[PDB]
Amino acid sequence: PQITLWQRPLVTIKIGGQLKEALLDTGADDTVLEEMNLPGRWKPKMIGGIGGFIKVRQYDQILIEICGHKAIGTVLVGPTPVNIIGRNLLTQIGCTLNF
Amino acid sequence: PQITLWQRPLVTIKIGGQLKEALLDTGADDTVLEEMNLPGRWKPKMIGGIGGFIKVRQYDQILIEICGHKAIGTVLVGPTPVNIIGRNLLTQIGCTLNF
Repeated sequence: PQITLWQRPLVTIKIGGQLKEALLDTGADDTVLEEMNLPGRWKPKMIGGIGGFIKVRQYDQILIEICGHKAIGTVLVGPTPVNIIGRNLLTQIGCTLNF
Repeated sequence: PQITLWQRPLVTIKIGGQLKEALLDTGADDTVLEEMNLPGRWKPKMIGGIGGFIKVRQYDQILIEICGHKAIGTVLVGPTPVNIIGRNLLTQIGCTLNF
């Protein structure tokens, strides 16, 4: 599709047979999801934004379907009002910004 | 231009005939630029992200230039560690996320 920015670019994604809402974020290096149970062993990771830095948990090779588009990679889990899809996944589904 | 997300979508902007560098962020509602001095009255605002909330100075009917195109909008000035172009101006230069 072509997502415009009059409103937040929210999309439905699927993870573990679950449909959830996510935000397509060109300003995020990594994908950050809300608190949830993912398969496996995590390592610790630090990420920074406005407020500063926080330590999140990280899982590898996680499958997420974005608008019927399969992507597989690193997902971070930490506190957020929304799941965030960063360029690590947006590249995969093939998203670009046009103007 | 059509931008890829292999790398951060950083662009050059021209603000107060001073030409900074900023990242096209669709995760951002508003535009927030590190500290500087612009004309007009500013009103305090408080914006939140990873790591929390910072207090910024809000200015309106501020003119910016993103890759040629002229946009008008509110712009928040403050303690960001990277200049961010948000939805508020991205729409003005008619940017879309495509996949």
